[PDB]
Amino acid sequence: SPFSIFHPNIQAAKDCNQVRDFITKEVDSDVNTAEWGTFVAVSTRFRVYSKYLFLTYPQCTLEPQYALDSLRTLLNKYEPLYIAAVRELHEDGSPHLHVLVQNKLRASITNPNALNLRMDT
DNA sequence: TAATATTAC
Ligand SMILES: [Mn+2]
Repeated sequence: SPFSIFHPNIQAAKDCNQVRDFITKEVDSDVNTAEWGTFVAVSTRFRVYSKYLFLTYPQCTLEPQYALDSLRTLLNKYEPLYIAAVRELHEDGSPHLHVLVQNKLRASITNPNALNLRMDT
């Protein structure tokens, strides 16, 4: 529906490598992927406190590139280093997004709606 | 976890 607000599941990513593999798992992920930055080689009430975020926007028609661009700005204070946003389909064929964000600084997310996004149509 | 939802290492 027009001008829907999209709320993500926000998690601190436990293993960025596994998350990136997981969100690029589909054979056609290449044309459904937006990327920015350089991948960080990581060394091994609501609150998330991490440099590494794994976001899932269910039932979400946002273009990966525009989700990425807007998350870069919403997370700007934490100095994003790498973002990958990928569209996949639910079983019923409707789209959703997954995003991996790697920041320089640890983000303290206490508002669960902080990464909500509205689509411009 | 909240708070979208069946998608989420
Ligand atoms: Mn998926």
